Amino acid sequence: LPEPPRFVETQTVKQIWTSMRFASLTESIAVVCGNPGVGKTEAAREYRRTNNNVWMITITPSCASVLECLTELAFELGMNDAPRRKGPLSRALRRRLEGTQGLVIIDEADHLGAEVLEELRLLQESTRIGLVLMGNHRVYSNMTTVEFARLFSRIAKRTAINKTKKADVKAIADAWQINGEKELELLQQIAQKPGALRILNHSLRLAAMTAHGKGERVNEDYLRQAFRELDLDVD
Amino acid sequence: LPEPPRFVETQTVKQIWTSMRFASLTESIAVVCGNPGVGKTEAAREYRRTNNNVWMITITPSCASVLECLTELAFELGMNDAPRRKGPLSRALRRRLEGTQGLVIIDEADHLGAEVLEELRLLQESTRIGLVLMGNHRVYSNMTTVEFARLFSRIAKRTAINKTKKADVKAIADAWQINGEKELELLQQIAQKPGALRILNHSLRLAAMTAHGKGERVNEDYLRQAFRELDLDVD
Amino acid sequence: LPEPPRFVETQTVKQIWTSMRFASLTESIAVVCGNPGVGKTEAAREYRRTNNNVWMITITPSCASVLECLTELAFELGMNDAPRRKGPLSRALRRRLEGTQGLVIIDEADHLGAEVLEELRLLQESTRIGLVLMGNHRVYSNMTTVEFARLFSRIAKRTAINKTKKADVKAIADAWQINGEKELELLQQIAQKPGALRILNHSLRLAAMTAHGKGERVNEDYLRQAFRELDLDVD
Amino acid sequence: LPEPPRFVETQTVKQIWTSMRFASLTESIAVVCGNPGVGKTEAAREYRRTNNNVWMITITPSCASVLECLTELAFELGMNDAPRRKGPLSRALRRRLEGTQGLVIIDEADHLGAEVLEELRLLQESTRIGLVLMGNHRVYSNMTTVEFARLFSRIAKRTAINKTKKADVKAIADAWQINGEKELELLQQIAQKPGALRILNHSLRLAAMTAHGKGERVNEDYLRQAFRELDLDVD
Ligand SMILES: Nc1ncnc2c1ncn2[C@@H]1O[C@H](COP(=O)(O)OP(=O)(O)O)[C@@H](O)[C@H]1O
Ligand SMILES: Nc1ncnc2c1ncn2[C@@H]1O[C@H](COP(=O)(O)OP(=O)(O)O)[C@@H](O)[C@H]1O
Ligand SMILES: Nc1ncnc2c1ncn2[C@@H]1O[C@H](COP(=O)(O)OP(=O)(O)O)[C@@H](O)[C@H]1O
Ligand SMILES: Nc1ncnc2c1ncn2[C@@H]1O[C@H](COP(=O)(O)OP(=O)(O)O)[C@@H](O)[C@H]1O
Repeated sequence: LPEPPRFVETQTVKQIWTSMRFASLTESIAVVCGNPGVGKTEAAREYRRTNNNVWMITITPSCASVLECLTELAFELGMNDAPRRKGPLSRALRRRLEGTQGLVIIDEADHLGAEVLEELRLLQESTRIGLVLMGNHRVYSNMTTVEFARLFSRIAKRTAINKTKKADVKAIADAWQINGEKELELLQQIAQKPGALRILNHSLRLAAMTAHGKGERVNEDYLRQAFRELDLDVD
Repeated sequence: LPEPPRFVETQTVKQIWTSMRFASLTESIAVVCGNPGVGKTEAAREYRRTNNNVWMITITPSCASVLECLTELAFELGMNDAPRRKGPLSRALRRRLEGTQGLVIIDEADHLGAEVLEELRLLQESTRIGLVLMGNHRVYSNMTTVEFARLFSRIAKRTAINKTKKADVKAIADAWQINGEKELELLQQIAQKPGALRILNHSLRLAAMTAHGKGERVNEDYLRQAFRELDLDVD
Repeated sequence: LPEPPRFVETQTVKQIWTSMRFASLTESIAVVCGNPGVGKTEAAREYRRTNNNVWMITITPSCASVLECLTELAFELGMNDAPRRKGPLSRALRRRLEGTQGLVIIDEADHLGAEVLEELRLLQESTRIGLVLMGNHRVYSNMTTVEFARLFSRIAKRTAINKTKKADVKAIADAWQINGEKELELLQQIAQKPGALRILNHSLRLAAMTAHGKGERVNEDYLRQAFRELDLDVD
Repeated sequence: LPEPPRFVETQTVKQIWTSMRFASLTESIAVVCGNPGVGKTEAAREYRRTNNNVWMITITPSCASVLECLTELAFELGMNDAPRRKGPLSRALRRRLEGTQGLVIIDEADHLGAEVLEELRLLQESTRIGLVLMGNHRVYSNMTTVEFARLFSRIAKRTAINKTKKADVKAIADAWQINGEKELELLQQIAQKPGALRILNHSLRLAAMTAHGKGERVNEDYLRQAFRELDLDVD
């Protein structure tokens, strides 16, 4: 019956905003390597939504080249007049973004070739801007160890988040107006299982839509009805 | 002599609308795997008919590629200016649908290659929208098990409907104004045989057109005259 | 200090030999679909080792065609003079194997195209012999449903083994001369975890080589020392 | 404990031998159209095994052409010196088989093109021999209706067998030494379900191998244990 919150600031969100603003204002490269289902994509989307001079793209294996990634960057910077070449595209990206004190955000940096990430680091080094990587722990694990070693000298900042926190899901429950202590422990048990923010928000929206359709309050019984579903331990 | 109902809300329809709104507002992927003749196509059509920011396509083996599916999507989103390439088409689809909080509905997801469904999940993950699959039980059975395993982490919701319910055909009979208890049992016997909604609506419209042509009421005799046809147990 | 047994007859081995001799003497097709680590490969190898007029090949994705599979068959039947064509190869395979009352054994039948398995079933139907498939549960799950439906009429026999039995690991412990009841329960706990025969034989040979290097008897402590290794619950 | 019979003469076998010898000595074309699992393949194999001047091939969709079928015929007639052309191959087949008063047997004649079956009927008409077709009821159903109409004038004989008989399974039970009346009725119930000879011989060999492994007689309980398997009514 109250509003379902689309987002809440957490301890992990306040950490990743600190590292984000650090990589931007420092104008240096930071890696966010950690297991997904923790919210780094939506946190970076929230940062780009709140703050200007911030740019965030995604990288697919269908867009794993240098040219496709720079085309994504040209679409993100607001330039539909991107040349199909690699050279003058790169120099136009260098022209547009110089002096902006901007921030480039890279999601799924584990799908990168060495030439692609090398062109991105030489780009940001020739632009005096900040670069932020996302993905699993393989993003850092592809570097330990000699081809990204100068990049390992440029990579100074990383905040690695494997699993969530107690105050993390506590602030989430505060956003969703949850005060049951057994409910708190059950949400922590949800946070124990992987895909934590995903499975958590699934269970929360199931319980919320159930409590609105039945006209009631989300209780621990609606949490058991939601979390008992989704077939997580089914092989 | 009264109006033949084109649609009725059922328990299965109320379940699949719940899962549909869940996959949309959750902005995550849900699978509807189950044997056909249960009404999932017309229920999704009804949901798109009642609700805005909702998009539903179909997938044929003649349109089983990435490019044909994205062309279907571009036709569904109202963009006749779709480029024939795969790249700028995908980025235009990403531009148009971002911020819309929309819902993509996929019918017959059993005909999918791994690259096609991978491009769709990377699309919706780069669009912050909801994706709904339809088809038989092979849609989930193609995943159990490693190539869609990260998608099995994204696939959290599924409502599997094999056969219908008693209150299902009861609400259908209430839409068709049927109060015979033997008529109720005979409609349940229709629901026992597969292609349940198809064979059921066939028998209902035969009995209705028969009762209008003879100027009478649909009785159990018109139900036997309709259901005795269609040659279901003929080899 | 006694001899480590390379093989023991089990209840599952006696079942799969029954189904094997049934598919051979019946001269019809039988499917063995079940999760691996149960010993179906070594049981079929043991059957071919003990019995004549028995042939067993493997199928890789590198040999997933009709021609490569029939080349494997020609190598298995003892014919190095196999033509590189598909036709006269198939007719020579039909000539050599007719009247032999033989048995063809197929391992990893989940990697099959429809043309390959169709050529194998038309081969064995034109040879009056038995065909045995192996693999996971996807071997049968690729048929439920119309292209292998006549093959589903030819497939009459299947013995599906998901997990092991109590008398299974009891006979294994009897082969390895184990009489501890807590040791029996711990071997059953090994059998609970998947890759059951693989992980079991790994733990047994670790404990046996440890007891021979230390000059002792395999105890429950050597079982904990072996089974505590292998890093099964490590992510 | 007695010998499992590989074959028994039935009423259907005595009928199909009558039609077989009729098509041969008449030197004319006969069609055997009927649902499989009735034993027409093994009956024709038995006829070729007992009788000389008898030839039986199979036809696959991989060998659906004229040339592949005549190559099968040249392999069946004992001529490995078959030319790869269509002409001199056909004339050598006409030379070898003239004056022999032979019999050509065709299995799965439903996979035939019109040119293939036309070349076979012009072959046998230019050889003064007999031609026998096998397959489902579609073999005759592809002719009703003008392109095989002169062949419908040459096709004078057909014996269509859809399902088995009481004396059929009675003679089978006499071959398998079965004297239980409830056992007789249960074997008739096996004969009711399609794939009759296939499912029947499967159940018989399961009960026989079970009675030999347990050292007992095949009873009605072994028939229930065999026939209760095979998962026939499982979807
Ligand atoms: N503050 C928040 N409150 C609730 N859910 C959140 C929050 N931030 C992120 N999420 C969740 O995170 C999920 C996606 O992030 P995630 O999958 O962890 O990204 P990645 O795959 O890049 O690690 C979304 O389903 C969203 O519900
Ligand atoms: N509420 C309803 N009342 C009556 N019939 C329905 C209803 N919803 C769906 N149907 C029937 O469902 C049929 C088509 O759905 P279906 O074939 O089950 O889709 P799919 O093939 O994707 O499973 C239509 O013939 C329609 O008559
Ligand atoms: N009788 C037996 N005693 C001990 N181990 C066995 C026996 N039969 C099979 N195995 C084990 O089975 C393993 C391989 O079989 P498996 O991997 O299950 O085949 P598949 O992969 O085809 O299922 C081997 O490691 C072997 O040790
Ligand atoms: N006299 C017989 N006694 C027992 N079984 C028989 C006999 N004749 C044929 N069969 C059975 O018929 C089966 C194959 O024939 P079938 O499949 O009917 O041929 P088609 O597929 O061409 O119709 C075999 O499994 C064999 O066991």
